[PDB]
Formats: sequence, structure tokens, C-alpha cells
Amino acid sequence: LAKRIDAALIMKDGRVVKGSNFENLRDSGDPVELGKFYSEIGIDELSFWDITASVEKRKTMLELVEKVAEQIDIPFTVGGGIHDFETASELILRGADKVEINTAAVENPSLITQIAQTFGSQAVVVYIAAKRVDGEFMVFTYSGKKNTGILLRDWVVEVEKRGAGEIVLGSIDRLGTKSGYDTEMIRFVRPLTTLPIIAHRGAGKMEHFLEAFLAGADAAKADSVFHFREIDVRELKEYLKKHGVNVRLH
Repeated sequence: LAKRIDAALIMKDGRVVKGSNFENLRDSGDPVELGKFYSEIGIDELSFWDITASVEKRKTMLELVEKVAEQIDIPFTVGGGIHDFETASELILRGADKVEINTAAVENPSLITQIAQTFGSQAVVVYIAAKRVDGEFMVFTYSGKKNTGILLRDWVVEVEKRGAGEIVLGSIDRLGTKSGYDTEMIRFVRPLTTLPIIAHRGAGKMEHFLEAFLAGADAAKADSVFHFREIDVRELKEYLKKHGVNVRLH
């Protein structure tokens, strides 16, 4: 099916960290209005990642998804320190289509299955942050701080086995580089899973998306290149369609 273009939003205290350059918006740093705007100009799905401090976090994330679900009609994902089934459950019930987990999944893979058994696999997104170490792709947790010693190939297979719906494949080797998506990593992972693969980290120009899709990604996620208007979302989809990529245009 159609290749997907995702926008990611980083959040703290109900605000978009670093905001955005869309001066047409009432509040360029308002996650809800920005999300709604993206949904209007052609983003296919949104993802919200919250880094609010522990005291206010739960209520902040629940308010956000509630407001977002009311204002937008495309699927969205919420994530950020989701550590257990009850937290994931209340976010989905409150309005999220999907939850994103990473570290908590690595430490308890059955959490994937737990969430999927009530909300279906399609509600579970596993973010995998991977990096080359001595010639092998390794899984990293705790915001890139911990080398788990787990091989990417092994974790990808387990993640599907546990019942995840899709995988976000984040290349730590491409963090803030604008040199392109890690297409070697995408090609490496593609044969190991039937799940949708969402490319993340590295995007700097429209051609990088084409490359990502050629590598076998089902979706491409970016943030700052969208928010600071280095890449126009509408042009991006036009470009991709131009060169043969199937994108979308009770």
C-alpha cells in the first residue's frame, strides 16, 4: 500500500519543544494546532513524544491525546516513558490510536503482547534505536545511553513474535546529520520482518525519502526538517509521486 509520511512532535508541558516556523499559526508551539495543520497539508500520521517531568506527565499526556483526538482525523501515536499496560491503556482509551514503546518493551517484551491482546497489534508501535558497534547493529535503550548487547536482528524478530504492529527504526548513527536515512540499516531489517518499517533519523532533503522507500521502508518519519520548513510536506509528496512512489494525495 501507499508509502506513509509521518511527522513527529516532541513535547514538554503541552508545548512543542523548539516550536515551529509556521507563522500562520495562532501558536506555532501548540502541539494540537500544529498537528491539525500538518494533517491538513498532507502528513499521513502524527507521533507525539512527551518529555514532561514525572509529576505532571500522566495528566499532561492524557490531556494532549484528548485534545488531539478531537481536532484531527488522521491516525496518531503517543509515546514517552510509557512503562506499563495501564498507562498505555488509558492513553488509547482517551483518544490515541497507537502507543509507542521502546525501553519498557526491551526490558519486558511481554508488555507488547499485553497491550496487543486488548487493543490489537496495530495499536502497538515499537521504536528500535540501533547503532553499529564493532560491525554489528546493536539495540540501545535509555535515550541511546545503554548498549543492551542485543542484536538488532534478534530484537526485530522477537518484536514481531510478541505481537507488535509496526517498527520505528531509528538510526542513532544518523542523529542530527541531515545526510540521509540510514538505508543500509533499513535494507538489513527489511528481510527480517513483515511488519511496516518506519524510517527515522537522517532526513535532510526530499531525495532522502525516495532513497528510504527504495530501501524498503513503508513509512518515513521526520520532525525538525518539517517544523523548521527545510522540507515542504506538500512538495515532498509531489516529488515522490513524480518519481514513481505510491504516496497519498457507534
